[PDB]
Amino acid sequence: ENLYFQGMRVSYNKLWKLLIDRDMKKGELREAVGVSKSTFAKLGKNENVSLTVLLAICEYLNCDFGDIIEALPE
Amino acid sequence: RENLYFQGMRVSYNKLWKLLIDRDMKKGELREAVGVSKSTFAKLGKNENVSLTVLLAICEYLNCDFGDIIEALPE
Repeated sequence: ENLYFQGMRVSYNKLWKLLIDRDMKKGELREAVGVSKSTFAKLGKNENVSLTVLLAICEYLNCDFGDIIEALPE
Repeated sequence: RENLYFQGMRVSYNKLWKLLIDRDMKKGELREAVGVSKSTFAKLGKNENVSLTVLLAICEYLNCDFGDIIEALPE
């Protein structure tokens, strides 16, 4: 668009802590939710994915957005 | 290209409106300040998905985090 704020970035580091705190492997999450290898790699690189992917992860994990994503400074 | 096994939840932006209410901000002020397009802003009012880039811009302007503006709720 023409957004006047471009100084922050997504981080999925809370998702990985959640998995480690519940003794879940990342491959287990990918296969359970049905996320593509390509989209899953975006998570590992903190690249944007669709809210539909994030909703599916929230659904499987019984959690909410703030449990898996954080806005941090670039 | 995405065949997700879970499709039962939807985004809600109702926390965003609460935040504006708590800060005495109008929805129109938010849109102009952040520079969100009219069509994209309309998607917020309908709880339709928008890019994380738009939501990061809103977080930045409001000095808040994703959980302050979106919630995952049953369809």
